[PDB]
Amino acid sequence: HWGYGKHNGPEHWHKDFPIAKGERQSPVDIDTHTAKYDPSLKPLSVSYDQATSLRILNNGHAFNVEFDDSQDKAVLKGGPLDGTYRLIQFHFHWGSLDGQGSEHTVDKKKYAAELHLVHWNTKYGDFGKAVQQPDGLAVLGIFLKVGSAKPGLQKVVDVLDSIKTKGKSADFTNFDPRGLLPESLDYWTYPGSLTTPPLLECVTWIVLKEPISVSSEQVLKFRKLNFNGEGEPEELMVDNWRPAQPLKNRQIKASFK
Repeated sequence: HWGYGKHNGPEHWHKDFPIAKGERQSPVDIDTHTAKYDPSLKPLSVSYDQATSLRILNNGHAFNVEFDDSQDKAVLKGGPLDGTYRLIQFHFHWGSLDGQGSEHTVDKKKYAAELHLVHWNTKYGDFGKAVQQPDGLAVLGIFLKVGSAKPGLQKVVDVLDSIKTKGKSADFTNFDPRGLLPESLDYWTYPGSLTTPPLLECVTWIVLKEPISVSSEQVLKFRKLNFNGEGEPEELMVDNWRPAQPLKNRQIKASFK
């Protein structure tokens, strides 16, 4: 099955998921000089005060922090979006080295990691329905650089030893995702896709301009995770990122001049 190795990595995915070569694939390089300021784009509204985190899961590709999405508790609105998008999970993509790991790039620059806060459009009723719609998902992408520690990330880092291998989960209640946001909500936006199979073209991407900083120790703990299940040969969970895909007939818009 698909993964990030030589024999099952991003260059192979098209054989099972032909949309991999589609018209609105993600991630992309964000060419900052060619993105256009769109003065009509609204400020984002990130309403996470009532968020209810539930669990953290190593799914063999990344780790997901899952939320209760059966009510409007943590929602994203505004910006390029029409309607209300509920937070379902967040996860990260990261590298084996500090100079790679992000999925999106900025003027070809790779960050050490990238956080995806995944939300679905409540007009479609459930996540599984939403991924079948061109405006089904809104993903807030946040770059990570290595520097000072991010205090709001530490509770996530703390629990990773409990979910080392594929299929392990742990209770993860009362986590506040507001602690993962940068100061500014300035963003780029474009229509794209899931960055993992099934690669469905259902995402409005909202990529924040300002990265967060995390420490060397925090990222090193991400890199101790395993792609494998317990009792299988150890393969470190690193370099779980898809490279930039062709922009094709898309324009990236900026919320800021």
